[PDB]
Amino acid sequence: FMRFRRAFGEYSHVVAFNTLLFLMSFTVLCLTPVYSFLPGVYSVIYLYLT
Amino acid sequence: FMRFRRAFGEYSHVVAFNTLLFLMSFTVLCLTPVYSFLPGVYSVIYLYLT
Repeated sequence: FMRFRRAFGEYSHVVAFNTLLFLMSFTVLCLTPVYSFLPGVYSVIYLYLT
Repeated sequence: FMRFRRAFGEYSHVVAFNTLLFLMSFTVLCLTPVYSFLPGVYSVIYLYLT
């Protein structure tokens, strides 16, 4: 993490959060066609969390 | 963008807008031969925006 903060300057805070959100959404999308509940409730959870 | 901000010192802000306006004017000049409306209205909009 110390090595990571050396690059990307001030924008590392934005980059890390964007990557984390993309990775969180990717797992849900990959797990979508087994539990059909996820596309509905996950959108509400994301809206509340944002 | 971080790499660009590493160089050019304080004048990166001046360089960026100067390049963007030049690109916009180049696009407008390229669209001139078919759309004859552009030279007047675009100049007026540019004067308003400046």
